Amino acid sequence: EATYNDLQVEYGKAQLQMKELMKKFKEIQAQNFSLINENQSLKKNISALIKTARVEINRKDEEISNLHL
Amino acid sequence: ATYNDLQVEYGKAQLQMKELMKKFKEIQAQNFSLINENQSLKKNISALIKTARVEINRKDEEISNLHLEHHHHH
Repeated sequence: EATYNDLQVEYGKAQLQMKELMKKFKEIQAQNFSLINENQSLKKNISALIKTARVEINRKDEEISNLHL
Repeated sequence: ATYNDLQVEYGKAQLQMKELMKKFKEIQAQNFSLINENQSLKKNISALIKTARVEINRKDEEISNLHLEHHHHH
């Protein structure tokens, strides 16, 4: 049978564990937020790069063909 | 606080910590997927920049050569 003081002791231990666990949760939530932002910007970066690259290669191929013609 | 009130608060703290641990593992799995996906996107971008540069540079030199060939014959 848990005593009144034992419940007070365990409650304090639980708050210390809870504070420690809440710190780790906010940390991994912070990491989640930056990882998602990095994910979305990398997709926007690789998309603009593909468009920039194909546009410039086409334009260069048009010069080469006209010069040959 | 009464003895039963203490049992309740203690039990409630335990249950909040279990709920918190569950959400932690959920988010951790998300971050593992995002780290994996971001690393590959960064390798894609490096590969694509390299190959586009090779193409553009090669195109620039063919354009240069064709202009110099023309002038040399005019």
